[PDB]
Amino acid sequence: STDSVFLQPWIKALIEDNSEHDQYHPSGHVIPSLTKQDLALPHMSPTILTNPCHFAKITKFYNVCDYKVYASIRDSSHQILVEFSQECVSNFERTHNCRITSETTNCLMIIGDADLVYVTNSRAMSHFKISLSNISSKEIVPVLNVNQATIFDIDQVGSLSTFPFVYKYL
Repeated sequence: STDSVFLQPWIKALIEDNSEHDQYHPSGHVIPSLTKQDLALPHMSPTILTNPCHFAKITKFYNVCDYKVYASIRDSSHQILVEFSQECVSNFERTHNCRITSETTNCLMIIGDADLVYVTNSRAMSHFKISLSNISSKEIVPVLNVNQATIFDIDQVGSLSTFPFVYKYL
């Protein structure tokens, strides 16, 4: 099923339960690893369907650096920045024959093999190309690092509004 009924809040709870940025592993994975088969047919994979954590929406992308894509995603609740590893990019391209920023800001995406890591202002400035001072209340904010990703035009997504959520209520 491609129904969006499987899109439930998880980002908010995830960052709240892992607010200990000094204790949580920098590369601590937050969701199960997905396969190329899962990325091929995520709407046919119960592992994904029954786990809202795998569901995400793209609101806007920033840039690409070091063969990694830097964008912003959210869910039914709050919004958080996401970095796509070189592995993620390569696999995505093989699957979809396109880039992760190829008109995906109104599409519905699925993440896999992702971990949670906290970054500073200068980091988000140098990586995501955006200072946190304008999009956060704190100098240190959580970011999602995704190794498996696949995007399908299922659910139309709104644009990136000018207001932080996860970085505002951290």
